[PDB]
Amino acid sequence: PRRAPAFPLSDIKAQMLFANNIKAQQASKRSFKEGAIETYEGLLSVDPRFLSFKNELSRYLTDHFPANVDEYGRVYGNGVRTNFFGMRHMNGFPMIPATWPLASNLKKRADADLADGPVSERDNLLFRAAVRLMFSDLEPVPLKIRKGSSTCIPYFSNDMGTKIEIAERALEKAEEAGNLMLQGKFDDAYQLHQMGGAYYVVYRAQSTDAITLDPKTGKFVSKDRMVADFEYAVTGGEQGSLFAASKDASRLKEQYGIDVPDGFFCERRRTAMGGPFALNAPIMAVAQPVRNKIYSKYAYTFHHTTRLNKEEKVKEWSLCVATDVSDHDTFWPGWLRDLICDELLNMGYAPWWVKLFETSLKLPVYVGAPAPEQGHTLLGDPSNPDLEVGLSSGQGATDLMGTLLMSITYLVMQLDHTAPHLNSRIKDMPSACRFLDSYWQGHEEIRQISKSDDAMLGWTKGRALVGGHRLFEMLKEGKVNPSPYMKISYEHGGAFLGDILLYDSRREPGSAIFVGNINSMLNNQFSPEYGVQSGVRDRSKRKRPFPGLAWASMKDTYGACPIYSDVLEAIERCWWNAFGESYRAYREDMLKRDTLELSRYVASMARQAGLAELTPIDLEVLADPNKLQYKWTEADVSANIHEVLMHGVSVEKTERFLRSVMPR
RNA sequence: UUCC
Ligand SMILES: [Mn+2]
Repeated sequence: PRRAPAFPLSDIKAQMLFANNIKAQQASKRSFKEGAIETYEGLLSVDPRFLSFKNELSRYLTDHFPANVDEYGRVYGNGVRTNFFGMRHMNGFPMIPATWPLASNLKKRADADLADGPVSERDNLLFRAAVRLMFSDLEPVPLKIRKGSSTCIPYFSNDMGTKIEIAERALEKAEEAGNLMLQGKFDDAYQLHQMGGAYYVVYRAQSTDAITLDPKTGKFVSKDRMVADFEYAVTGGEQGSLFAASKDASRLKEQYGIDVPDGFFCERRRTAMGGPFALNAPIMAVAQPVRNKIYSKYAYTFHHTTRLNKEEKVKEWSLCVATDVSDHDTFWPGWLRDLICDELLNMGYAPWWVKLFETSLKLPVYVGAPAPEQGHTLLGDPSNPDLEVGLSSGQGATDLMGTLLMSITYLVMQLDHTAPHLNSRIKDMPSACRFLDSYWQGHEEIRQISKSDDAMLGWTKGRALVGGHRLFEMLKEGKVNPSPYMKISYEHGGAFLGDILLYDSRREPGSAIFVGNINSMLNNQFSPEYGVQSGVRDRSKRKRPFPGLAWASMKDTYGACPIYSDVLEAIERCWWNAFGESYRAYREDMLKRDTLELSRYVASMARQAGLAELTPIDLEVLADPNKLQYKWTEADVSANIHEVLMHGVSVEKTERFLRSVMPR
């Protein structure tokens, strides 16, 4: 099935991905890098006291608060769903090697027995109906850009003025670029408007990953994470190998003189892709309007904010099934990309824009440094984009693509195994749309709340209910995949967007409640994904702008966890043993300092006004903007706070751009 | 050195 072409950095095709400026050239050549992260100001993730603290705390919490998850994966009791050993990693030091991204996932999908297209006409109509409902009556809005984010290929600029210019120029020339692409002139579109080229692969830390303690040996065991070497990646797995990366941290002593306590490992690394900003801008200009529509009109299934917001919906259900999707981005099907583009064309979307969109989901990928002495290789030929990597994380609409795929996948699963009586309602496009429109508003006996690969499927009283229980049972048995599209299972310890669904003795949705995940509090406070970047003067540009603020939203976010008090007390006690200081006081000081620093960034904030006007969401986002990438959306954040993190392109320019893209 |  054809190996993907690959080119070394020295090749003109790779050289053309990096502009003649220092940042771009440095990004092209960056070698493998690792080191302790500055967990908080003046504290390294490998500080001996900190590791001693994590050692004591993880053992104590695991011992005293064993997971409470029943045979159907519902959590109850203490609200704990697994041991607390995930904190045992040397943050900043990755597993070796990281994976080479798969150039084609067609074989991966076929081998997993997943379909290479909609299986029935019903399904084809539902996927297309999703497109019609999602992309139809959009309202223009300013294109918002994350401060400090890189434009990646080819400029690698982090300057907001430059990013605004690139974005406006891109909206002005998107049409011309898309038409060149329609003509097969990809190099021309790339050379003239920087729309094309490749995604830039950056490996990110998943700071906590499963670790177990072998009762027999008393030794800890880290979860094996399988990685593909270059041969496997360019042949879609036909050749080369898939093997377990090494999370062994012993090497750190040998290599860096760092003491490694027993049971501490290197971090799981995941591939992330930064998109060529000039190509992403015209896509983002449409994506935001789409999010605004689905979060308003279809808020029921798509707009998720608080634990109570989720709770009110699930309470009305007779059955709630917490699903899990295996490796969603890598399994994402290219045929859905093509189905979507086709339907947008049928709807009247500008062909040149659809071509830009199609091309962003077929782009080559430049691999930086998966390990020492490896990398700096372009996979795929930019002159004719034809990769099938699945869903690229830096594509301007990745959340929407995952949501569209999965929402319909779950609905089909409900139709197939529980509601055949609803099939007659889906006869053509008009009826598919009316049915989906009703289903997405929570008006049918089968329902769902979802976001990309996380979801909870519900059944109210009715004919589908009995089928709902059979499906749940099938998932429990876990021998047969309920979907022809993705690998679906039930989540062990059902949760939705960070909140655990805590059931009581009845094990029914009506008497269940959503509570924060105490383990995530621990992940966030003691295993951040990034250091504090104390040398980046502009805090709004940091991955963690105001870490101290999270202390002020902690109670609101995690207060409902059954063992909240116990954990804060165990932390205080262990921190005392390790540092001879009070953790609470340490955090109160950090809270105070960051609160004062925040006023410097918020114009509508007195030169020392407190956090009075800010919401718990505002605070969590200021401490971790990444939660805006997977948990919340712009509309969930106070306006004066959103401005701290983002800057926008004029509404006049995006308005004129959208007008040329949309049908009506 | 990415994407609500
Ligand atoms: Mn879940």
